[PDB]
Amino acid sequence: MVEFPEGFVWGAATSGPQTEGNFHKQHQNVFDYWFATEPEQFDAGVGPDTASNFYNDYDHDLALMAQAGVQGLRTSIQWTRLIDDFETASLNADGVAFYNHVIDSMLAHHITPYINLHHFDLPVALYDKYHGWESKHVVELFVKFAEQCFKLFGDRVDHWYTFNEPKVVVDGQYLYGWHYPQVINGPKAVQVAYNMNLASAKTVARFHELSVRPEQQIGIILNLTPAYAASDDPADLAAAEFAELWSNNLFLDPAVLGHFPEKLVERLTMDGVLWDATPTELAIIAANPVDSLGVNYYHPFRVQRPDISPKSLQPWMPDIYFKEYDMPGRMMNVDRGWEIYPQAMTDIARNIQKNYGNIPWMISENGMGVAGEERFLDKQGVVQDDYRIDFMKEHLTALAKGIAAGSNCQGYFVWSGIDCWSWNHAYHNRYGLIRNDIHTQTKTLKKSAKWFAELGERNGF
Amino acid sequence: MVEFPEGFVWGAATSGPQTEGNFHKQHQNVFDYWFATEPEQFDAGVGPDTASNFYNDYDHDLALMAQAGVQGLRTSIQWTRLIDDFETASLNADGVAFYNHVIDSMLAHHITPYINLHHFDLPVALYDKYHGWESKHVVELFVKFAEQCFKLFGDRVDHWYTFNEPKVVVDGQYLYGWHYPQVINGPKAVQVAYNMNLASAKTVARFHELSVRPEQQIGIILNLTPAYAASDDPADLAAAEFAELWSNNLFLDPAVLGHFPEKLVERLTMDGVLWDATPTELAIIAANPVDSLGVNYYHPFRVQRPDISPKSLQPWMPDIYFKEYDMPGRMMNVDRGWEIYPQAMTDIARNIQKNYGNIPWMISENGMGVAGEERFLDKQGVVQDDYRIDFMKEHLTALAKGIAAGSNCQGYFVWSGIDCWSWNHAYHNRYGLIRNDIHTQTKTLKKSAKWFAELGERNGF
Repeated sequence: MVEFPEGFVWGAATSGPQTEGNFHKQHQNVFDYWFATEPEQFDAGVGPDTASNFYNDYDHDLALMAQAGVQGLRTSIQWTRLIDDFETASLNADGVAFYNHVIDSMLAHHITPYINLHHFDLPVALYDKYHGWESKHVVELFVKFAEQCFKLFGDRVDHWYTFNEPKVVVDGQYLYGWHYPQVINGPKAVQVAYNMNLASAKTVARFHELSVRPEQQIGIILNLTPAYAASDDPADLAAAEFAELWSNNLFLDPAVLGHFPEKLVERLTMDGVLWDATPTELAIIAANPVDSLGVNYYHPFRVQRPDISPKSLQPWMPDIYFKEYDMPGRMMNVDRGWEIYPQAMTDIARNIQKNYGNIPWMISENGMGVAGEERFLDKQGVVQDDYRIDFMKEHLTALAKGIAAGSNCQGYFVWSGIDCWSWNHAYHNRYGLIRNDIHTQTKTLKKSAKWFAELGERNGF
Repeated sequence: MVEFPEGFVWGAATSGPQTEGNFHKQHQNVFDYWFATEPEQFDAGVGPDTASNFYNDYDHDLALMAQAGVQGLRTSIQWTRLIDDFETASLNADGVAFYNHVIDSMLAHHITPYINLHHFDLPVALYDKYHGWESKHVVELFVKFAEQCFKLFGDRVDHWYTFNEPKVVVDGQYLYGWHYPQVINGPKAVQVAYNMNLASAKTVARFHELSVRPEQQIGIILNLTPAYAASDDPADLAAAEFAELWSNNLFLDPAVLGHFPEKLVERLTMDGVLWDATPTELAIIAANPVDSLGVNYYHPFRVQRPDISPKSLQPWMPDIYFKEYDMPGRMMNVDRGWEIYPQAMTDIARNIQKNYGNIPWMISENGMGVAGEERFLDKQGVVQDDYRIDFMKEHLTALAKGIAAGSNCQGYFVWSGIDCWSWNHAYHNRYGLIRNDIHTQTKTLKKSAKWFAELGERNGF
């Protein structure tokens, strides 16, 4: 009734920081330090020190994911676990040993590894010493960490990603207080977006200098969620224009086309907040676009005119040009606060096909987070998460229309395999096909896990 | 006709425990204790307590080696003489002063020092308290002893070695009963081989943190004799394959390549006898390969299939996979019971050249032992050891072929300079260019010693 291309990958996505726990980890990332000093900023004071116990229980957790139909698992390597000295990227022997264990264990459970290098987990010491992603020297230290990952694990990992959602690092660390250091500074944010695009292009370049087999490829993972104008009012259309350039093109265009979006550069310049770039850096970005795209999609983005004129006396923010809009009658993931709009999948697919060379891409994250899932347990402690199955069906239906129209989508990864630690929200909302009882770290397939395994067997539903 | 590279080093090899005697030595090594409790185990009841009287007669002993053409002398410092308290590697002042005397007397006689740190002489107290090389705390105590050597003597010693043939310690102490404590335990032997490799890597690390001169270099002395298959039968080829990994790669690969041979560790793992290692220790081994290689070689090594299945019910030993083979037609040194086959030196030279990066190396032991050399005294009182001269001609001819094909061999060290004490064989077989009458400690050049002096003036023959 709804079928998918031959070879389509059915996978799951997590990250190191949200699964491993902090057991024996050498360095604190910014979230580790945030929790150590202000535990009250986290749901129930549950931080990342244990998370979903993946450091200790990886082998059996991978077996459960394989049970759940996870043919590919995408997670991340922590800079703060792998590296001893950041300046030279010397190696923490115990951390290298741990990532070889989980990659080997993925293979033994017949899971294809997809390895992302960075997922919101900047080392706090590099923020204290250089201001983190503001520093083009920190950019270089990142590339040297990437180089080690490629040399250590490239022999049995084909599929890599530089970053998960750099835009969330920019927004979170420098615009809205979501991430420690909670800086609130538009111009810095512009430089950080620049610096992270540059780090990604420099990592792509080093990846291909070091690759040995043709099937090795490196990509990036972004939100491509479209900006719908609230109305056809010119002021709402103009707000949606800028929201689109700034939330999507800022990263999509340099990663895939090789250059920054022309209209955005012009607006940033006119406002006096343009990044500092050099011709040599821009040439690196132009010469090393990603091999593939990971699309994270959860909810649409709707936007109307700003309440006050953008020429008002205020600190510069991208938000001076647009304000978020609530559509009456929207479908809502309420205990979460997000709109549910599957059709955006189709728009994204068409946009990639028409405007971005129909580059090979995957849905790298799609999922629904729900609170208090103990209420939906049945007589055997199996969460009856039909809502999650229906949510997956609605978005997969939309995806398949994009594919039949000709968009080069090659896989679908659910967020997430096993309930994992959702930053300051901790375990308030669950996303997994597999429930984790975090008091005992005992995990059990949900109803959606068996549906997912069957979806992969029939390559459809 | 047979010539050698410019700057080739013609030297002699010995050790401290076989030359010094035990004169005023603070501690017993395992051979001292063994002789003191079981003198019946030593040929003619002769033990290490006087040996070749080097403690008392070092100055004129060195003058004789100088006469005999020894351009560089390799010997060893005894842990049991240099160290007072083993736990802190505190210094015994008379022992420190003794080795300062011999080193300065070497330089005064224009003999270049080659100092080895360990030659079968573990302190017996460390076996009693910790079971010796079974203990990674003993491994740390060895590095403190070595640290003291580099700081005490590194101002006028460029050339160092960590161990003379750890395999002989493993075989002797833990497999075949050649060395006190005479333990017969395969699994323990495997741990000991691991620990000593680890000890050597840590000593290389400490050495280069304390080096000041670029000429300073440290290596290890190994027996690299190939394991020749008895025939082309698969079972004999398989036996030789294990024999080679076990007898050579076990040490050659960590020392030079920075890692253990994967086929060996696979086999030890299936057999349930793999050593206990940590990721941090393995990183030290990988980070600190030796600077050069000392190759000892005396006679070939031939191997056939085991008599019974290695699946038989029997304690684990390396030998369940191979058995020694006697080849019909072999060329024999009949009295000693050793086959003569100088082409092995060419096989070693090529293997170093093609598989180990043509690392700088020397032949650190080659020599011929013969009993009852009184039989060849002439009226001037000099041993006419023409057999010893031909043997060197034969093996140097083979070595030159290896050098001509491109192997980076840089020296040739005769075992030995002066007749010395050969463990339980004591003075039964004589190996030196210089005879010692051990009743009077009177030493006399043999015929081979003028020939060796002539050889180095003429860097050929």
